[PDB]
Amino acid sequence: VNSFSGYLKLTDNVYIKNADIVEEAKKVKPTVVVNAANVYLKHGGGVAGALNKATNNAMQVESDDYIATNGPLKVGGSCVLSGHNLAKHCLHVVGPNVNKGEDIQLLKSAYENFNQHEVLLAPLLSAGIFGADPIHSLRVCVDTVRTNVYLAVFDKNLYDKLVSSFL
Repeated sequence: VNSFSGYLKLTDNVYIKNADIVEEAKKVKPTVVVNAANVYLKHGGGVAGALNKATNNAMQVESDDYIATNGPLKVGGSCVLSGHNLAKHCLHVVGPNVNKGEDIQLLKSAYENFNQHEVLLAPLLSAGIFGADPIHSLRVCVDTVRTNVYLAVFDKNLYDKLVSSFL
């Protein structure tokens, strides 16, 4: 497990790669994979939908079981569930959605959940439909995460911009 290869080292504990996170998980077999989730743990698009489809909807049925007892998650909160065939554990983290007016300061609180796990395979948080600048999100990651995080970035153009600014 944790057979990470081909990653570019940005800091002493942050690594980056231009790759598909679902294909990486099947190749690395990580201990933890991170899901960019919403407060109701509905995996209907983005990274969440791709992970759930790779689990043949096993992630969605487990997520609904957790919501039935916990209710909605808080922005910046997280929960650890099973990783099914993709990893041992899946950490669902809810970043702030600046389109809904949620505070961008809460992105530090979202990344702080990574410090509960020794090594993670993760995407960037609060980007895309959550509306935060991906370069800003990566800045908050390298500033708050003290454990080993391996970042998969799908877009080649975005990948080159992040590398040019952080290496």
